[PDB]
Amino acid sequence: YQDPGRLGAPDSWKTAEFNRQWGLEAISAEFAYARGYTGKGITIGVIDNAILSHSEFSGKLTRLDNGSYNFSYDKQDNMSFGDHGTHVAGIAAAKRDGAGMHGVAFDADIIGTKLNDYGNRNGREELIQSAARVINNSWGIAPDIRRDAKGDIIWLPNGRPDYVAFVKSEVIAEMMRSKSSVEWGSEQPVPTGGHSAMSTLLRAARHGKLIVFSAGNYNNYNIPEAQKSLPYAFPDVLNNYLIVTNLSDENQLSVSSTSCGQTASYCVSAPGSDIYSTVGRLESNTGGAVNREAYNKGELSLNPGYGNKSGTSMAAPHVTGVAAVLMQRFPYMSADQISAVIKTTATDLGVAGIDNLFGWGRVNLRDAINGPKMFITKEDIPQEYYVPGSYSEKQFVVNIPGLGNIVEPGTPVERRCTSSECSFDSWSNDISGHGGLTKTGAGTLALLGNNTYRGDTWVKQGVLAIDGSVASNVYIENSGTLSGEGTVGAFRAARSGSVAPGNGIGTLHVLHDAIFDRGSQYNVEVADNGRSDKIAARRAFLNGGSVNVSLERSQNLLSQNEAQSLLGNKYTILTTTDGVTGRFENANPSYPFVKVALDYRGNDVGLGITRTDA
Ligand SMILES: [Ca+2]
Ligand SMILES: [Ca+2]
Ligand SMILES: [Ca+2]
Repeated sequence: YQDPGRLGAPDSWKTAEFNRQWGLEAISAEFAYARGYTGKGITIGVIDNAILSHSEFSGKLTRLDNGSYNFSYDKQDNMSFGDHGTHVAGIAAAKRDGAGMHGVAFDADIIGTKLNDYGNRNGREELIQSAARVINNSWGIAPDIRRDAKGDIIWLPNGRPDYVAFVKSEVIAEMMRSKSSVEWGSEQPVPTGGHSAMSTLLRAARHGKLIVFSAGNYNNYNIPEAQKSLPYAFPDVLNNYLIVTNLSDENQLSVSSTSCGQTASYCVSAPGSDIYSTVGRLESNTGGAVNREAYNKGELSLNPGYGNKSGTSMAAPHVTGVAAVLMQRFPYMSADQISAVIKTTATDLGVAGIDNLFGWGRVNLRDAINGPKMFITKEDIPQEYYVPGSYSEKQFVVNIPGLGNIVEPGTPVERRCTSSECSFDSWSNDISGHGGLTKTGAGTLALLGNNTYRGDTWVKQGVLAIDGSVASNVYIENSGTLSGEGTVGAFRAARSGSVAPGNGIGTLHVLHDAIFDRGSQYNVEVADNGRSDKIAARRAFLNGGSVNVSLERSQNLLSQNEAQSLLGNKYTILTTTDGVTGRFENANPSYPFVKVALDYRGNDVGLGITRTDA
């Protein structure tokens, strides 16, 4: 297969294979592909029916099971293959090989475990200890169906069973009653046979995995069950849970879909109606019965193919695929941070903001790959949907570790950061919300959006380059650097914190105060004819700090020859409208016959390359 997909060309990816699965276009998967993001090097876990050995998974599927496929029998032993797992796995990670359809994360690998009939190898603790980054759970418990006085199923005019509605207060009460036992269960390794589903998924979430669940197919008046309300008991894992509703098209829930309801603050919507994916079918070779007697006499074949299916079970793996693609885009992010990107970049549907039908809205890879749109705290969640104890962290802690460095050390998802996004990344999306940002790691993060997040910005390590704007106060600590040609609210550079305006020679704009503490660094680039770095601030407090002068993009302070070639040049390196208070400690470099000199003109600070009082 010669793939016509090309970097920079989203329409090049819209091939016949691509177009056979309408959900891909609906989540804008082609925009991720065009930027090189396919889920390559990412492992997805599936808990469902045993996935069929299918061409679409050849070389990329590991099963951890008791070595049999899942089969359902009726009263007369008519045998059928459970092709649910195969269908789910295909939506997330079928090969892009020019045949049939392909997954959202078409370069991702798959580890599959059996939901049911697992014997004494359920593979759960193995899955938890694997490098599987995200686990798809396209399963759950059905509520009662409403029955007539005879005991027959009452059907709604829409063709669906009249399911009884779960009640918010009752599902949350059931979860709260399970809390102490589920907490205990989650701390031990998962037994290989009988086991607690709730303890298993809590343990996986606490081992750094993203847990993705189908909302259920129990009608729009319905809400998710107690299992899917586990974050109410364990709000520490809310950011590692995503509940997924079923969209019949880009804007509308399937008539069968369960609503987000009480899970709305950790819920998104994805395509789930008439999804074309991988299946298997148990078939008679002799045009005879498909039953156990025939299976045993070798009369049957289990054949791979494709088929349509509908349900939140088909929506969930779109989000699992989206998560794997984003873990290649943002290899330094933890699962809770990948979750934040998926939630805050979803296209808002229905009632404005987070709502009981669509939650955060339709997952959108085109927006997701440009970074998060919100640093979420409790104050960003409508009270109706707020899970008590959730979103209590003020800071989004972004670790850009630098190429060759380990992230999530001591966890099953521990990995080396080996892509270019690990030394330099940029987020172009506008970031709002009440949270703040903490930049750590030796690498560089550039922010290009018009950011309104209310929290403080802490640069603890490496470079934060502001090219758009932040309304936030910035604190630059030891080994950190504030850079860029954009705007910040205010900054305070501490001992061994640096400010380096521009991308090379440029101006950093500060809406309020620029503060330099003792031992802070101001790295000024200069060129010919009074062109230099500058801070344009409302007001400045210089409690000390060193001004360090170099030529543009030079790794060293001015040499003696460079300084002498600039002798007599004057520069403006700091302007205020309301005044400069105090002075820098010193200005480097300084030589016997040429030095950098600082000139304090009341509202501005000048810099000269001057003689040494001679
Ligand atoms: Ca394919
Ligand atoms: Ca909405
Ligand atoms: Ca500069």
